[PDB]
Amino acid sequence: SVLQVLHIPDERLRKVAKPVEEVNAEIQRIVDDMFETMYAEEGIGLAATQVDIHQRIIVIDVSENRDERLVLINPELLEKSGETGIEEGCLSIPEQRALVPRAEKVKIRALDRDGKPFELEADGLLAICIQHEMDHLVGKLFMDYLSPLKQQRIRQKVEKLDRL
Ligand SMILES: CCCCC[C@H](CC(=O)NO)C(=O)N[C@H](C(=O)N1CCC[C@H]1CO)C(C)C
Ligand code: NI
Repeated sequence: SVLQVLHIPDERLRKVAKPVEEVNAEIQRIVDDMFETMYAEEGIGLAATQVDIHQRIIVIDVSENRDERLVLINPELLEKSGETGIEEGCLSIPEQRALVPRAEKVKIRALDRDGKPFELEADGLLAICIQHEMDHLVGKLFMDYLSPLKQQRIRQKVEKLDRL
C-alpha cells in the first residue's frame, strides 16, 4: 500500500520514535509499504515518523536505477567524521530544498528487513541521506538548521502548494 506522507506544519512530525521491539510480519509490511511510498513519491529515503508510524524504521534507495533497497531498523550511530552539505529536499516539505550541515562519513549499526544486525560505513549521498532519515526519527527536519526567515519562506510555500 502507498501511505500518505505528513507535511509541515503537522506536529506529528516532531514525535520521537520508539525502537522496533521485534522485526516481524507487521514490521515487514510497514517496511514494504514505506518503500512503495518512497518510490511513488520519488524519494531516496523515508522514515516511519513521516507516515505517522512512530517507530525507528527507515527505508532508503540511493541507486541510479532505483533497485537497491536498504532497510535501517533501530539504527545507531557508532562513529562519524568530517563535514559536508548539499541542497536537501524532504517529502514532508514538498518542493523546497536547502543546504544543511552534515557529517561527511558515518558508521552505523542497524537491523535489516529480516531482523539481522549489520554494520554499515557510508559516505557521499548515502551518508547524507542516513543522517536526514535519522533526524526524522528524533523529530528533526532539515529546515530546523536554517534562519527564521528561511523557515518562514519554506512554510509559506508548502502551505500554498498544499492549498492548491
Ligand atoms: C539528501 C538527503 C535525503 C533526502 C530524503 C528526501 C526524502 C525524505 O523526505 N526523507 O525523509 C529525498 O528523497 N529528497 C530528494 C533530495 O533531496 N535529493 C534527491 C537527489 C539528491 C537530493 C537533492 O540534492 C528530493 C526528492 C527532494
Ligand atoms: Ni525528509
